[PDB]
Order: sequence, then C-alpha cells, then structure tokens
Amino acid sequence: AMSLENVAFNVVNKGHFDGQQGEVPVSIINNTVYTKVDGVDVELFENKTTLPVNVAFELWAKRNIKPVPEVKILNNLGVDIAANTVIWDYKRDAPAHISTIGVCSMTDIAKKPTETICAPLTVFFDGRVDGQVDLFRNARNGVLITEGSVKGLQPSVGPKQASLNGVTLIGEAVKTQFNYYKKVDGVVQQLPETYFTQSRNLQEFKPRSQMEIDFLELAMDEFIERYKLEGYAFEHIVYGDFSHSQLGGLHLLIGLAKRFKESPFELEDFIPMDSTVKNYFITDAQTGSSKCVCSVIDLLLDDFVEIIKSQDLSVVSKVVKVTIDYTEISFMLWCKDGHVETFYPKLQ
Amino acid sequence: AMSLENVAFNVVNKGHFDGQQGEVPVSIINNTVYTKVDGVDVELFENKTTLPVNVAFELWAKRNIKPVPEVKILNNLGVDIAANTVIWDYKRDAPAHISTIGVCSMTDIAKKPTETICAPLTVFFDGRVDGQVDLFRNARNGVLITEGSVKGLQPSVGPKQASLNGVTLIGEAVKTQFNYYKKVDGVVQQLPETYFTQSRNLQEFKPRSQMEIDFLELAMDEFIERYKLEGYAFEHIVYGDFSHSQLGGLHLLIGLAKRFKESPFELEDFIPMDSTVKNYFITDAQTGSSKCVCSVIDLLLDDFVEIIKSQDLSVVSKVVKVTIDYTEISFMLWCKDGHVETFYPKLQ
Amino acid sequence: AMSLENVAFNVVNKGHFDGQQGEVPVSIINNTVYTKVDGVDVELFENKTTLPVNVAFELWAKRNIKPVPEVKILNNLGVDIAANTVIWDYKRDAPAHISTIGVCSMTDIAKKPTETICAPLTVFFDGRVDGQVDLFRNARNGVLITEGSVKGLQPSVGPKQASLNGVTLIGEAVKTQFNYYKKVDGVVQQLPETYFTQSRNLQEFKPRSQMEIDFLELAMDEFIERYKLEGYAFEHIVYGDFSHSQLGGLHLLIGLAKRFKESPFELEDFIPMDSTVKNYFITDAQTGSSKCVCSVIDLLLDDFVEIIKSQDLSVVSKVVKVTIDYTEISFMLWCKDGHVETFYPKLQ
Amino acid sequence: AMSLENVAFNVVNKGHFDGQQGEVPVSIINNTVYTKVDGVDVELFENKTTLPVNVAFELWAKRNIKPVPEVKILNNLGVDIAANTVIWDYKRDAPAHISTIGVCSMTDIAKKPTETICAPLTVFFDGRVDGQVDLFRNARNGVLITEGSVKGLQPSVGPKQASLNGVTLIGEAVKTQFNYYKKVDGVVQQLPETYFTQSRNLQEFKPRSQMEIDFLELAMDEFIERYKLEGYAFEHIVYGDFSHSQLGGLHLLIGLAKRFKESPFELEDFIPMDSTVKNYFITDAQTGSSKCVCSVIDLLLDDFVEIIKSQDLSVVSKVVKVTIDYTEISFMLWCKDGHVETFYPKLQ
Amino acid sequence: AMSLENVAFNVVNKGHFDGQQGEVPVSIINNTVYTKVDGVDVELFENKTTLPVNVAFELWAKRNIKPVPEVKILNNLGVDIAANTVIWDYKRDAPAHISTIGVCSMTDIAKKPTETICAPLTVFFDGRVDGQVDLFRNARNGVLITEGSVKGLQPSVGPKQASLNGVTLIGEAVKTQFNYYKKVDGVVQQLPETYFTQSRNLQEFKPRSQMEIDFLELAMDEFIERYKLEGYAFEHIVYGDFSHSQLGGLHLLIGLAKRFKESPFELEDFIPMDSTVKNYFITDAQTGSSKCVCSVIDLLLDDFVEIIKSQDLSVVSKVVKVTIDYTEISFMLWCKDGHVETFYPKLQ
Ligand SMILES: c1ncc2c(n1)NCC2
Ligand SMILES: c1ncc2c(n1)NCC2
Ligand SMILES: c1ncc2c(n1)NCC2
Ligand SMILES: c1ncc2c(n1)NCC2
Ligand SMILES: c1ncc2c(n1)NCC2
Repeated sequence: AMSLENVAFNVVNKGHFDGQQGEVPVSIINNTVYTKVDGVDVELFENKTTLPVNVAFELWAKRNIKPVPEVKILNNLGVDIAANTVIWDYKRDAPAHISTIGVCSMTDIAKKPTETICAPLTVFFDGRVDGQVDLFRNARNGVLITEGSVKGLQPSVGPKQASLNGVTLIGEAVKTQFNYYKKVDGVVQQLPETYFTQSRNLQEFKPRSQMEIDFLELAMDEFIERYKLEGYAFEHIVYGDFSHSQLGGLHLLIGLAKRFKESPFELEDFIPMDSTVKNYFITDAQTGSSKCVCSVIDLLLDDFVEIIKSQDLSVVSKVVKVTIDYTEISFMLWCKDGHVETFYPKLQ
Repeated sequence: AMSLENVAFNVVNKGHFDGQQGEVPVSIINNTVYTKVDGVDVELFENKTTLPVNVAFELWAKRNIKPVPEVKILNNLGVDIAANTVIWDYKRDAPAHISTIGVCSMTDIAKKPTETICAPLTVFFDGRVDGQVDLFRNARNGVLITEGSVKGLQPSVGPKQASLNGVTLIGEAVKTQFNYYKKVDGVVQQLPETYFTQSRNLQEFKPRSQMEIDFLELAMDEFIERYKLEGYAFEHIVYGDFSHSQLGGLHLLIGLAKRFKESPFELEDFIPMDSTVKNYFITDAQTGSSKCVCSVIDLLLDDFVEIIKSQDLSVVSKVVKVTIDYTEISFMLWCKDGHVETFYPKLQ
Repeated sequence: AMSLENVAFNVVNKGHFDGQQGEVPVSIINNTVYTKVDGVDVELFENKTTLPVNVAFELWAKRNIKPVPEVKILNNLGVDIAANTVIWDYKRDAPAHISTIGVCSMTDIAKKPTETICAPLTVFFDGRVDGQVDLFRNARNGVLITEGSVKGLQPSVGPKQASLNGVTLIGEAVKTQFNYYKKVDGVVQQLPETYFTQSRNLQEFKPRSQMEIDFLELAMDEFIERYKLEGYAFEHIVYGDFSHSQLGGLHLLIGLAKRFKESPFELEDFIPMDSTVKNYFITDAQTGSSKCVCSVIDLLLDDFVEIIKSQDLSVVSKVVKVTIDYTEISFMLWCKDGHVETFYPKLQ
Repeated sequence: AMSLENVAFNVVNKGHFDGQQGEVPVSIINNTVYTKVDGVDVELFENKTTLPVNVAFELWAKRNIKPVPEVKILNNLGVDIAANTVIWDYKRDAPAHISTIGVCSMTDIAKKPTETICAPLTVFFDGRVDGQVDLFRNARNGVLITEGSVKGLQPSVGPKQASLNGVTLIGEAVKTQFNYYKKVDGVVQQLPETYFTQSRNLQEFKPRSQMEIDFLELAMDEFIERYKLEGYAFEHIVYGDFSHSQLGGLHLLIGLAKRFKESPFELEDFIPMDSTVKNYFITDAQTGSSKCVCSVIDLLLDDFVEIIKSQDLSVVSKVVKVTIDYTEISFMLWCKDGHVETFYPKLQ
Repeated sequence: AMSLENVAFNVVNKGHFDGQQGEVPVSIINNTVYTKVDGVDVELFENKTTLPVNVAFELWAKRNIKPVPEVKILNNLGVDIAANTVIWDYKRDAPAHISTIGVCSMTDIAKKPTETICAPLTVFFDGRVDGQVDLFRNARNGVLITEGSVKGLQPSVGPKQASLNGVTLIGEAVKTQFNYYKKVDGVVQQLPETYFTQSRNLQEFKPRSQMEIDFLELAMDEFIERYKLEGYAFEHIVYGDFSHSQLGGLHLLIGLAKRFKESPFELEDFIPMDSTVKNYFITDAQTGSSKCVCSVIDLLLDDFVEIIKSQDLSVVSKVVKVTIDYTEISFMLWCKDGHVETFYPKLQ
C-alpha cells in the first residue's frame, strides 16, 4: 500500500523509507515536497532530478543506506539498473539509474530481476541481501558485490572505499571493500587487473603513503631527487606550471592539494558527475594561469609513479592505456630525447 | 489511510473519490496530476487553484456530486465552510471555501462541525445527509438546506435551480429547490423576502414566462406597447443602445440573449467568479459600440418589471436597494420629468 | 504612484487601467495574477507572454481600448513602438511591441516620443489623442493615423476595419477607417497604392460584394461562367481540389468558407500571429485530402479577380508582386498554354 | 498605500520595510523578485515558502529586525500568530506563522489583535512596542515578552539568547533575555520551571562552563573520573560509540562538537526546522558508523549531568520527563544493576 | 549553424563555447539544461537570469574567458553592451548587459558594432581582439581597453586587477591592468583622476601596504598614534562601534576584516551586484549591534587616510565628492570643534 503520505511519514519518523505504516500531510509545490509541522510547512525534499517530484522523493527515501560501490565503479562496470534498491547518486542529487526493479510503481520495469525485461540489462546485485547471489547466477547480465567468497566464482577485490549516504569512506565499523563479479550474455566475465582512484577531496586531502607525505612536505626539487623522478616531467604533470596564460599540467589531485595549501583556485566542474577522470575549467587565483579542460585523476602518487616509470620513453607520441576503476583510461604520452615532456589523461 | 495514489485510484475507477481501496501510480509535474496507463502518462487533473497541486486534486476528487446551492447563494448567505463535503466552484475551478471539515488532512480545521473552531464560522449543512439537520440545530452559526420541512423551523424557499457537477439546472429527476435556514450566534434568523437570479446562459437562453417569450419574439416597440412600459427606458436598459461609441444600457441577460441571436459580441469576464450581478467589458461586433464595465443581472423579465414599476420616479438620481439571492443589490436609478433615463445594478 | 495592487484595483473596478486610485490584495503564482474576493482567490490574468507576469499584467491592463489598426498593418508599416499606449496583440495574447513610451516603468525606453532614443524608431501616433499629430510632425520616424484631414499632408485611406478589444470590425458606432501617414528620416512618405485584406473569420464569414454573394450561392461551374473566369484555375485556386492526397489550391478565405458550410476541416495555425498571408496545415475531414503549408489570404473576391486578370499568362513560372496591407506580397503564378495552372501567395 | 513596488523600494533603500514612500520597478519570475539596476535585473528575493512570491516578499521585508524569541520557544509556548509584526523563521526561510495581524493584506486575518478572530489564537505580544502589554491583558490567548516587570504579572525569566536577523546571540549592545508571560482561555498561566537549550553550532561551538571546558580538553576517562560520572554511560550517551555499524548514543551537542574537532561526519537534517530536540541521520566519516534517527539536544553539560544524576537507577526502563524550553521532553532511561545503560530524548 | 545541441557539445567537450562542431542530446526542464551521459541526465546549467533558459545557457557558454574589467568598472563607465563577446556577471550569475552584438540570435541587436543601432549605445571594445581599436575609433559611443598604447589616444591607467572567470586577481601569468578609453557622442572623453577599490573579500583579506599590515596587527590606539590619526574618528569610521543597538561606523572593508578575525557577523547583501560602494544589513554576532544600511568600501587604507586628511574640518556637515573607480562617490563629512565625528559613503 505505497503512497506519497506513507513515504513522507517514513522520512519524518525513520529518516528514510523503512516500510513503516503511517501517513503525514504532504504538499507538493513546484519541485518541493513539504509536510505540515505545527501549522507550518517544512521542506522534506527538493527535486534536483528530471523525474516528477513525487517520484524522485520516493526513490530518494528508498535509497540504499548501506555502504555501496561509488557510482563511478558501477558505471565503469556497465551497471544499468539495481535489483530491489536505489543507488542514490549524491554528486548529481539523483538516482544513479533511470529505472528500478521492485522499488517504485512509476519507475519499475519489473518487480523481480528474474523478469525477461531485465535479461539484457546489467543488473546490480548485493550479496549482503538474501537471495541476490542466486539471482546473479540466474541473471543474463549483472554485477555482484559480496563481503566474502561465492563457491566457484573467481573474485575481483574492489576498492577499499565505498559510499555510505554520500560519504566516501574506508570502513572501520562497516565493510566497504567488496568482491566484484560481472556477467555479460550469461557468461561470467573475468574482471581485469586494475588500479583504483582514491576518491579524496581537495579541501580534506590526506596522504596515504610515505611518498605522498614526502610530496606534500618536501620542496619540488628534493622530492624529485629523493624518488629519482628526473626526466619524468613531474614539475609539469604533478606540480603544475603557472608561468604562462595556459596552466601547464596539473593532472594529479595530490598536486592540486599541495597548490591549494599555498594559494586558492577555482575548479569549474562543467560535467558534474562521479567519474574516474574529472575535467575542470581551472583558474589559478594567484597568477591568473588557467585551462578550459584540465583532466584530473586521484591516483595514489606511488601508483602514478609506477605507471609513468613503466613507460617506454623512445617515441614522440603514443596512447598509453591503463586500467583504473575497472575501466580503460587512455593517457597521452609525449617524449623527447628519452625524457617525458607530458603525460595526461587523454581528452576524448 | 488517505493518500494521493488512493485518491487517483478513486478518480480513475469511480469518476471521483468514493472511499474505495486501491492505488494507481501517479506523477506530479508542475501543476498537473498524471497516472500511468499502459506505459504512458494520462492527465487526471490540472490545478487552476492557489492551493498545492496534490491538495487541490484531493478536494476536487472529494467534491459534492449532488445538486448543491450555487456558490453565489452560499456567499450571499455568508457561508465560510461546509460540513464534511467540498463545494467545488466550477466558475473559478477551485474549492468555494478555503478550509474543510472532515475532508482532507491538509485543509481540515476540524473533523466534525461540533469542534469549537467551527463555532464562529457559518458552516453549511445539508439536510439530505444524516445528522446534519441536528448539527445545524446545535451550531452557533450555519446555513441549512433541506428538501422538506424541519420541525419548529420556518423555511425560506430557495431558488428553483441548483448546481449539479457545474451544471446549473432545475431538477426533474432530482430535487434542486431547497428550503434555506440560517443561524447567527445561536439565533434562527428570519431570512428576508428575496428575488432570485435565473442563472441562465447567453448561448442556451430559454424564456421562463409569457412576458419573456413575448420579449424574444416581438419587436421592441410592440413589446413595450403590449406591456405598458412607455417611460421606463427599456429601449436603453434592456434592449441596449448600440448607436454611440459607449454601449448604452444592456443590463438584463434576456436583452443580451435577444441581441446575441442577431449579432455576436465579446463579453470579457474580468472578475471570473459566481455573483448575483456580473460585470463585463462588452464589445458589440456589429457596431463597435463598447462599455468597460457593463453590469448584467439575470432576472426574470417580470421580476425586473416589478422592481422598476415599484420605484418613485421623481428624483434625478438615487440608490435603489433590492434583495436578490438573499443579498442587498444596490441599483442606480436616474430619472428626468417623471420618466426613467437609466436603471442599472451598481454592484460588481 | 504605479503599483501592481493599483493596476489590479483598476482591472477589478474599471475593467482595465483607468488611472483610478486604490489597491486590491494580489497574489502571483507562476504566471497568473489573482485577487482576493471574500476570502478566495479569483484569477485576473494569465500570462501568455515572454515578459515577467506582473509586467505583462500591467501592459494588458494599459492596452488601447479604442479601435486601433490591426497588428498586421502596423507591422507592414514598420511600426516599432507606440506613443503613450499599448497595442495589445490579441492573436498572440501579448503586447504588439517590445517596449513602451510613457506606459510602464519596466518596459519604457522614454516617457515622451520626443526623447532622442525614439528618433530612429518608427513610433505609432494616434491623431485622436491631443498633440499626437504635432508629435508626428516633429518626429523623425513614425506612422500617424487620423479620422480626418491633416494640414498639408496627403492621406492614404486605410482599411475599413480596425481592431476594438480584439474584435476586428467595420465601425458603425465608432470610426474604424483611418487616414495613414508615414515619415522616414524626417521625410513624409508617399504610401503606395494597396489592396487590403478583409480580416474575416471562417465561422462568421459574410460576403462584401455581389460577386462574393454569387460565389457562395452559385455552383462552381455557373459562377465561373457568369464571371468569365474560364482558364483562370478558380476550380483549383479558390474552390480547392480534394481529390488527391495533397489538397490542391484553396488559397482564398472565401473558398475555405464555402467548403466549411458543407464539411469541416482542421486548420493548424503553426505560426499564430496576425499577418497579411496566413499559413495553415490543413486536413479536410470529409476526404482526408491535406497540405502541410496552405497559404491563405482573405482578399475580396473582386480584388483577387482583378489581380489574376491583370497578369501575363505566357510564362511557365514567375513571381507576381502585389501591394497588400502596404506590404509587398509575392505570389507564385504557374501557367501552361495561356491558361493559369495555379496562383498562390508564396508568403508566410 | 501598500504595494509591491513600495516594498521593493524599501528593501533597496532601507534594507527592509521601513514605511518609506517610493517605488522601484519590479519583475517577478517564477519564485524570484527582481529589480532593475542600470538596465539589468538584480535579485531581491527568492521565495522558499509555500506562499505566493509577492506575498512572501512582503512578509520577509516586514520581518521583525529586533532580537526576538527563537522559533523553538514560540512553538513550545503554542504561539499561532504575532501581533502587528512578522517573526521570520530563518531555519525554514519562511514566516514562523501562517497568518498575520495588521501586516499584509493577503495574509491578515485582522488589523488589530482585539478583533474576535484572534481570541481563540495564541497571539504573540512584544512589550517593547507601545500598547502591546495592554493588548495581552485584553487577549483571550497570548504570549507576552517584556524587558522589565509588568505590575501584577508573575514573570518567567526566559533564555539568555534571542534571534536578531537570524543570528542567535546573547546580547551585549541589546537586551535578549526577556520575561515571558502566557494566557490560555483568558487566564494567565504559570510557566513551568525549565532548563534552556544553548542554541550553539557544531562548527563554532564554545564551552559555557568549567565542566564544558574540561569535557572538550580532557580525555574521556579522566573527565568521567573528575566529575564522578562512573555508571552514568557518558561513554555511550555523550562521547558516542563508533565501534559498530549502528552509531551508539551521541545525543548531546557538546559530544558531537568534541568528535567534530577530530574527524568529520554528515548530519542529515531531514526535518529542517528549529526545535528543542533535533533529529539527524548521522554518518561518521572516519568509521562508517551511522544512525538514521539520532536525537541531539544542546543542553549545557552541567544541566545534563544534573538531570541524569537526579534519576533513580533501580528500574529497567522508564520515561523521564524534563522541562526544556518550556516544553515537556520525554527521555528514555535504561538501567541495569544500578548503572545507566542509555538515556536519550525519546523518539516519538 | 548555431544550435542548443552545439552549444552543449562545446560546453561538455571544451569547457565553454569554442566554435567546435558537434551535437550532444539536451533536455530542458524548467530552468535547467541537462545532457545525457551513460543513460542519465547531468546538469550543465541552472538559469539564474530573467532570460529564457536556452538563451542564458548560450550567453554563459559564450562568456569572455580572458581577464576582463570588473562589472563595477564597466557600469561606472556607462557600458551598455559589449562588442562580439559576453561579459558574464558572476556576482549576479547573469550577463552584465541585456543585449549582445554578434553573439546570440535571440539577444543580438546587431552582428557588428558598426550598425546604426549601436551608435547611441556605449559599446565595450577589447583592444586584444583584432580590429576592435578601429571599431572604437569609428563608434559614436564606447569604452576601449588595451594592453599598450594607441597612437594619439590619451590613456587612463585602470585598476591592477581584473576578473578572470569570476576570479578577481592581479595577473602574473596574464595582464590584468588595462589602459581605458571612453567616447561620448563621437568625442573621446578625458577620464578623471581616480582612486580604485581593491576588490578584496572579508574571508581571504590580505593587507597591500605597511599601513594595512599595522592596522591588522597593532591595537586601535597605537595604530592611530603611529599614523597621527587623532581627531579623524577612525575609532568610529574604520574600527566600528559595537556598544549601542545601532552599529557605529564600520565603512572600510579592512575594519570589517579586523573584526571578522575576532568575532563573526552577518552581512546581508540586499542588492547583490558588483558596485564601488556596497550596502549591507550587518548584525554583529558577539554584541547584537546592528545597522540596516551599512555602506562599505574597500579602499587601500592609505588611500582612505589620504582622502580624510585632505578634508577641511571647519564645517558641521558637507558632501565630499571623491572619484573612485571612475565614478563620483559622495561622502558625508560631519565635524565638531575641528575634529571628525563621522565620514561615510552617503546613502543616496
Ligand atoms: C599536446 N599537449 C602537450 C604537448 C604536446 N601536445 N607536445 C609536447 C607537449
Ligand atoms: C451616470 N450614468 C448614467 C446616467 C447618468 N450618469 N445621468 C443620466 C444617466
Ligand atoms: C509547384 N507548385 C505548384 C505547381 C508547380 N510547382 N507546377 C505546376 C503547379
Ligand atoms: C533501546 N535502546 C537502547 C537500549 C535499549 N533499548 N535497552 C538497553 C539499551
Ligand atoms: C548623520 N549620521 C551621523 C552623524 C550625524 N548625522 N551627525 C553627527 C554624527
């Protein structure tokens, strides 16, 4: 007996949809859901989605409140829809997927992932919910996450971090590192060996290795000396060049974090969504050095050093493909006289 | 267990709210309520009110579908709120009253009219619903309608016509002529002697007397001759004067109906609401004769003749007060040399 | 002391803005202006313009309520702005001009047309308002209308009809036929010889000549015989050909009116604005004969006969230019063996 | 002579409504009020209320700009409406009350609180405005605030802090501590002995006692030792338990402030309004420990210590009612073997 | 071949409009432009302007991404429109000018500034774009900026700072200090000698002189002693008086910055636009001292000291006009016994 007033009752009393019985008075005006409290309207939800306000309200209330894979991972794995849950995309303030399965009568394409409409779609399954590992085994297409082993299925160890209510974290009181499994056309697919992005923020950036501590503490020339990075263009790629009108390099988040401590800069997120590589229109406030499309990736500095040091530096220009977050990231490598000139996530 | 989905289910299956159990998927977008039918959205309701879309939807679904007094009568009698029903105002496409009693959780000020919040409000009671005659008997303020006699209380015979789903009609299969009772501060009022407006349309106008048949059939001069109306300015007041830039007279609906048969005209309803006297910005299409504020009343021609023939014609200008639909309508009477110059509802 | 509440007071009490003092409570919700009447909101105005709701409300309230030239005439004469009035475009439900002069503080570019900002704009002047003939005399660019003669200036007799509150009519109680004058860069122009469109409706079409009476009364072959129209393709151009999937001809409003009496058809007005030539996507309901772009002109049948009879019929295809409503209308004339095949307004 | 353009003139020139004469051009688009400045539109107000945009604009402009009681206090005292002022609710960005008295023609239920419509409503009166103490004496229901004594009326000393333009502060240049008086059904009511919440922020939290300084400075075990809190579950209730998936305790704002200094966390305010007890969906970013409904109260630590130490610890579970901000706050007390297990504001 | 889908393609791929060929799917809902990415809608733009959403999207995409004069300077110089660029006003989130020249088909009044419609408008020209210095020489009205000298034109050295993508900065990698030129009615105008505002923020305020360092570091009485400011009311004007209900003075941004370090305060920007002098409704959080209209200017402290010390202190009250940002700023000077009482930017 699903209703707008019951979803609102659950939000008000339980903090989210919790299957509880009850109704609260609701008013919908434009794109906002309000509830009456002591004679006045109190805002419960502001629709930022392209779905109808009451529909987006129910999907948000029905969001998964357990640690779930970050939307960039689900996207990189080709996930189309989730089985009997809503993965809320906090970066877009919208459902991560267009349709649902057994969640909301307006967006449901099926009540169970076993329905034939779900066979061509890559359904996300959560091994923490009863019966979902079995539903993945019977699914034609799907991605499964588990906390432990599944007899016969070869696991892929995912990232350490997961998203819990929009907070990306490495769990201590909860498990956030999952085993990942994928099936394409009824066949279990081998997930590739991959690096993982660290999902850190510029404002609250923390080093996760002795190399990262040394990058943030040491001066540019002594860090490059200590880590034998001469001829790898870290001065351009990681530290950044703010001497010309066009900002040079600055493609690693740790380099932006180091700069941010000394002077501020504007990062225009012109495609605001979760992705392995992010594109920003950057304007350095100290110098006025700027770049319309500055691709940034948050790799652990050691992982980036390992990628660039593994490269052959004998050709003028080549596409270097690196698996990051299960996806193929093309990098552009420019060399001269056996030294790196630039190395950046190739702007497609 | 009131809900948006249940109100929508009732509209789709029963044509209105009928207390039936069930839910249909609903989407709200801007001011419209849609329901999904075979994968596509079908419009159920377009909000024309100043209330939230979902709230207006429920009050419209919960509208009274029996013949009810026309909103102009309820307003003239000082009705503030209705007891356990919604009087839908079809002229405004909105509820006739701001609040409800035992109807909708968002608009309810009380569940029963016996609650102390209803004591100072003139509550509308319908003697056709069980226990409402007794709720009026106990009420401090109220208006009661009945189909027959009430013990001890003397009735005021109302108009022949009532509104059934927005259709104003004189019932043949249903009773539309009610007895009216009114209480102010616990005292049963003596409702005054009143004329009633006829609530006719210009396009489907029907005469309701031999004088009205003769007005529409005969020529102007022979009707005035037959009914001894010389000196009463019917040529100006009722027939209308389209010879000058400002349209002269034309204050009786029957006169507009007669004109409408010969040539069309635009009637701008600049305050669209139900009222005893209506104001229109009229433009006669044949002549180009026009008037910004042309007050029109739909009185039976015989009743209008009685009013104008019962006035003293010895003063240049005076206010003539007439009880019409229980309200005091002021008219402006202009005379010269013992004859009428003009007579018009000075009301809005 | 202009205000929203004062404009609303004027609309409610005077039927339009009349400079009266007073205020009524107003509420604005989305694109609608409401006013409170006995505790409930009554709609005063629904904004159909691309201007802000309160601004469009004031321009509509301040609309010219005298017979004014039809917007197609003002446009054809290059009118940019009106002097101290608003020409309301009833076909678009919007002001005919972007800006105003001495009308509304939000849209005013000047308070008087003598301000230098108005010098390059063709200002519309109304000789019926005191001092406007003299403001046109001093203006660099302008269009003047008068009811009589102007000293020294030679007139161009305009169309018989004018628009009074959106009703196009030939005045009997008011004058609708104006003298037109135009100045370009300080020089009084000689307005060209022009035909005028008749501005009739399909539903209320009336013949304005003995030829038009004969077209509507007689059969196709006897009308063409009586008026010696053999070889002029009136069967195709005026009567219409509904025998093939593509509707043939039907470019004169009188021909659509004749057809409309026998059987209905849909006319999709895909560019809804006032213009000399109109384009309709027509679907004949009886036959299913249709045409995406069917250009229709409302010319007096005698004027259309004069145009087609004054053309050289010796070339396969050529452009025929005709001054209609002061503008140059291009027609496409197609001939074969000295007879007309088709003739149609190539205009939009 | 109230108007939209006059309210806007006052906002632009005086920073709020100040009864000044004048008008500025205004445009309303969707839910925003703009004014023209140097040819471009400048936003004056964005409507976040469920009232029409122009109406909410006027109530916001007419907001009380003197220190006023925090909305949680007015609500806890049953205040329905204010006398001749608007208490703006900055937490909701909306008027604290639905209707007004002598403020705005659209929301006014009366011009003076002496009107009979105000008798059943608890009207807020401000003794700092001339004649309001007398109006409270004549009011059937009301709440009065004063800066000093009222002859014969027994005062209740309110909180030290008040809200001045949305800034909660303890006044040094202005008086913020008021005497409070309440009347129910014509009878002056004795306000109960009460504790007061401190109205502090997590980000700018300041200790207001030596115990609060010691809580934030000392380690958990030495604070509990110093203040003899062994057996009172401060480790769970105040410090918080982040070791399991469900976050344990954390019901006192000072405990959240201490945690906030070490590591961040998300507090989802799912019912955003001012209240004595707040409910948050909390997610600890360091551990991933979370709780859907975590009730938080900002009491001075000494006051909380006094409440819990006053409890009988001999029963398994009991409801403990404490008067806070004039309202009865139910707490849930869970004991075992003469020691506290948990003590929290009971989730209703 | 301009289109919505091409503008969106440019935003997604180039970070702004870059004349590139291509189309991406777009959806417009209410005031937001979305693009489809991996089956879900991603927000590209939220319209905060009074222009249609698709039109504002194109003007924002077509914004000037080079360092440009701050909107306060362009306004103070009477700039109406820009030549073949869009100056985006980041403080209003809207175009700085109503119309464009050769930018967008919906807002263009002309394709080239040489068109006669641009002659009466003060067109902004950028000497960094080819042919714009010549277009300024031929323009009747205009403002020109250059990086170097223009043969024969007497330059005005502008402010050190410019706006690059909404970041006000003094360029190190780019030039931000321009030469300014103005023409009124075909005649090159001599720009006056002027002081410049510093365009600093309260939160990230940095001193730009030894006097400014001493103001922020030293105590009030020793700074006034060191700089011989006795009798100049710096205690009131610059430091601020928070002892009474009305906040005294506090008209220099550096004084607000010094206060901000010790205690917070709310600054209500009730007219949010870029201007030489700003007006704020300020509420000091520590004391509750407040002022509805507190005019603030960010002059370099030395420049302010120079202005006030240059004043004659022998009259009770006088208007003192100072040229700041090319505009005449009226100050109010109040003296008594040869000493300053107050000196503030006169509230108009
Ligand atoms: C594209 N981006 C950067 C570089 C390049 N091409 N050649 C050397 C450096
Ligand atoms: C106003 N209205 C109508 C009339 C009048 N004044 N004098 C004669 C008739
Ligand atoms: C285009 N439209 C009409 C016609 C034509 N081409 N050829 C003969 C008649
Ligand atoms: C509800 N909440 C917490 C507890 C309880 N019941 N029993 C002991 C601890
Ligand atoms: C206006 N504002 C401040 C002052 C004044 N007038 N006289 C002395 C001080």
